[PDB]
Amino acid sequence: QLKDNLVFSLGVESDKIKDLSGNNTNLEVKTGVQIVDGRDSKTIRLNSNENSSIIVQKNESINFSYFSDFTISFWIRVPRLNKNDFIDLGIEYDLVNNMDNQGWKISLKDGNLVWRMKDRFGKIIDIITSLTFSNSFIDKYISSNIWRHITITVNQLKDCTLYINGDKIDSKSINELRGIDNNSPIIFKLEGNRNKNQFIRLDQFNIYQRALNESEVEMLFNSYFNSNILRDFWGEPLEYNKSYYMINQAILGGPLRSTYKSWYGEYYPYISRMRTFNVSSFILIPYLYHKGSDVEKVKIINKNNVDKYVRKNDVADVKFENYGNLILTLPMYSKIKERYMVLNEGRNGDLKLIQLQSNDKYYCQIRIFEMYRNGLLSIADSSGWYLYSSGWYLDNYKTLDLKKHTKTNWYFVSEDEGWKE
Repeated sequence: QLKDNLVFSLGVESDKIKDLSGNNTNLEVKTGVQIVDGRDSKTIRLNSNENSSIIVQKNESINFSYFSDFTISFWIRVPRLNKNDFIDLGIEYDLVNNMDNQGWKISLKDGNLVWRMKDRFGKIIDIITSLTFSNSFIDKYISSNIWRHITITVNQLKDCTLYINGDKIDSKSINELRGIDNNSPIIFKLEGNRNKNQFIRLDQFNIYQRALNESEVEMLFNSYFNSNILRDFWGEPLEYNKSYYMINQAILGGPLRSTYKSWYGEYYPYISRMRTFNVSSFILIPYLYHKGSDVEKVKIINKNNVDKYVRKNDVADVKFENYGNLILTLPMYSKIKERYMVLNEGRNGDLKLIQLQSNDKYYCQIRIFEMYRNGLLSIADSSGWYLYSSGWYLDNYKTLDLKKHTKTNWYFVSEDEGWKE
């Protein structure tokens, strides 16, 4: 029932950009704006050209007057920090702007997000997130090419609070601030960036006529993961029959490879040592695609699929595309009794893709069902790490330490324009 206070919601419906709130707010979408594939059907894409903007005239409901609390929320996907972005080092640039002499704006700066309010006396309050790639890449860093949910709550006279993925990040006292209302439109547009390769994907940009509390923001975030679909690394629905790189959470830059062990009759998949590149001397980025290497591409296959989407608890095979006809399985127990996985034409047991955490996680776990070697797919403990079915992790899942939890989480990654290497 957060819908009760929703006065504006920018998204795509039936091939068109609209206000989805029902309020029928008047938008001007210029011809440079695109509609692309998103985290939940289609999303807006803004490019670095003059025709790529959306202008929204404000009305009474969309009001930032001194006597009105409000919340702004949105899904954003910002390309992973790259060398082209360094031309904008230390320079804030606009994404969403309702600033004339006074007002508010949402900006990007040094891979981070800026919220700024300025009142009619020139009083300024901003939140500048201070995330670093090394420490926050996976869960919160903005310039990651991963879908992030942003919430900003404004209780005028009290505080301004910023959230990523339903978690409070920062807050400021705004008791000193007076009015930020103005008569200018809200402009959705990249403005001020010298890196003209920059582009942003933006979805469910919502304005609410109340300041949501911390519990309400968590609930809002959770409401975007109400289905049983699994997710890819970027936060988009996981699909069948789609080429992926498969990655273990414990070694993000470790490429999935395979090796024929002549002794046995078997090909063994393994995670190789972490590969990284430098964007600067101070920032190491993991390779995900490993172009110009023997990295194993995979597809998730299920002849009983109902649509293209992978759902929690589906039984499915992981097919190794390099080989054409081999799947991830265990070897015949009589031959090899150990829990190491091999690549075999012969299906030996069942794989189930599951989510033992919450629906919002962009990884999954993989449950092996086999007569003698039931377990969760993990990496064994180096040069590389073999895949194996862990009975111990399965039976003790709820109590596992962080490292073991990490080794049982799997990501699927597809190439995207917003992640270049």
